Amino acid sequence: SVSKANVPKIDVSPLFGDDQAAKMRVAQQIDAASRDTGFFYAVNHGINVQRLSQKTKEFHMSITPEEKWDLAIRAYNKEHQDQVRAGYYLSIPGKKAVESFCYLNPNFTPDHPRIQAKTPTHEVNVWPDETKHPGFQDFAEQYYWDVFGLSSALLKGYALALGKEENFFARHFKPDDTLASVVLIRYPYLDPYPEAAIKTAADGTKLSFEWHEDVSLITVLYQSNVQNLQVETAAGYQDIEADDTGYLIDCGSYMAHLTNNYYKAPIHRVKWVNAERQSLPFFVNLGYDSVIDPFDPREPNGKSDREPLSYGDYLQNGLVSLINKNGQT
Ligand SMILES: CC(C)[C@@H](NC(=O)[C@H](CS)NC(=O)CCC[C@H](N)C(=O)O)C(=O)O
Ligand SMILES: [Fe+3]
Repeated sequence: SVSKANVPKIDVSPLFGDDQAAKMRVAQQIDAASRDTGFFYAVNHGINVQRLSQKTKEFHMSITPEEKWDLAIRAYNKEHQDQVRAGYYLSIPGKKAVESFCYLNPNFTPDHPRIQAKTPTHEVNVWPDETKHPGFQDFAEQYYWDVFGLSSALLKGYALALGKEENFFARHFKPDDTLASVVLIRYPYLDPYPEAAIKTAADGTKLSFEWHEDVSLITVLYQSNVQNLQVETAAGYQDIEADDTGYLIDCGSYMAHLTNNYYKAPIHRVKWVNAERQSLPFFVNLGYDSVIDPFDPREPNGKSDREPLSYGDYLQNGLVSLINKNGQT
């Protein structure tokens, strides 16, 4: 009935080092995975994912409805017109099980020129009361830069895998302007589970989130140990096995655009599973004005006539389109 995706485990630790041949061997594995199912697990990544999951669980399980309204994005609180991305994403008991908290670049302050300029997709993060959530903001901001660092190394692997110099992507991935986001998603156990929160796929599978390509350059995802993701292949959807020690990596549609679809953005979905679990993506977005010139690694001259795409416009459109297609999360 349902087969299992080949998701290789790639030791990415050489990407933090200066052994250039070893980096090329990592890049080959990234190339192979990106041309197959489009997913791999980054292992030996150096991030303390036990603390990540512990601190995230403490937050999800202690925040109150009052705090959720106070932090809610505009979709749940009309008072918060500036919160299109960052803030709390409320569940709706009986209708919607998932809930989450999204935050952006901590360097987006009122001082920041993009905030001053009111450029779309830039927002100042909102946070709960420190005394009610001691150490949470400090943990979350540290994690942002921890996973930023891992992502910068992965981008070197992707650049080398495509035959470019290692900073081809990472040079656009900067702490002062990155539009990257962290989302701390809670998927709850519920008995009874609300039928309204379960979607039925065309092929009959019960889903929590429908098929989509990622709005990102790449996505760097930690999940707890409950299998749920499926990737689409020509022979149908295949189960991605869980690994709560590694990061699940895949290309987003910005990468597919700039590589002339040589590295596709894999289509994937979330199966419905009645289990308490965590889904913690880091979406590797560039700066608002970042443009990468497309190329076609299939051609000798590498030439593409695809239009260079400004990352900010891509992100603003992608996030709205994803809400329209797959629902406000
Ligand atoms: C693990 C993923 C598939 C996760 N889904 C997701 O994160 C889905 C699909 S990639 N992503 C989104 O809704 C986009 C959130 C963007 C964020 N608010 C921002 O402003 O940057 C899940 O578990 O549902
Ligand atoms: Fe996704």
